[PDB]
Amino acid sequence: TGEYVPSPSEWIGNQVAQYEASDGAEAGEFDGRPLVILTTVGRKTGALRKTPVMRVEHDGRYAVVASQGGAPTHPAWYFNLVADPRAQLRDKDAVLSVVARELAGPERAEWWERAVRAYPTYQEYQDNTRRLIPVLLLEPG
Ligand SMILES: C[C@H](OP(=O)(O)OC[C@@H](O)[C@@H](O)[C@@H](O)Cn1c2nc(=O)[nH]c(=O)c-2cc2ccc(O)cc21)C(=O)N[C@@H](CCC(=O)N[C@@H](CCC(=O)O)C(=O)O)C(=O)O
Repeated sequence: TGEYVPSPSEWIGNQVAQYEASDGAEAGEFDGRPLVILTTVGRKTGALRKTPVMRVEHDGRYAVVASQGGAPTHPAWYFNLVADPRAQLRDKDAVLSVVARELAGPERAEWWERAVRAYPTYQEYQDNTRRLIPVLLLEPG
């Protein structure tokens, strides 16, 4: 409870670790594009959970996209946000307290365009799912 428990994936855990140790100077990009670290509260364990995701930024808001590399199912961090939308978003040296809001309609469309601009592969994922990919807006706390 309130304790960070890393992803069981050694590679993900290791990427979170290097990013935090270096303010994103290490492990700060994937596919040549910037990452941020999302911290959520585990809805079952109360553990703090930390997840690298693509950076998608505008006016101090961040959108996070629950694509899980084009996996069929939602990732755990998505359920965590639905249970408690409070999160931390680390972008390099800045650590923001934010609250998540899942997007729909024209607002979603706007951030989806921003997300695909940032990481075109997201469109490939959506094309390959019949389920709408969750896009959550992280707003300043
Ligand atoms: C593997 C799983 O992680 P996850 O939360 O499902 O997240 C899956 C992935 O999205 C996560 O690995 C992302 O970091 C992958 N990922 C991206 N994932 C994305 O979805 N979008 C991205 O843009 C993205 C970019 C990215 C860039 C670099 C990189 O290295 C990884 C990237 C996990 O940690 N499972 C834990 C539990 C985690 C958890 O939060 N448990 C909750 C309960 C959750 C529940 O109720 O089911 C708790 O503790 O209470 C476990 O099995 O022990």
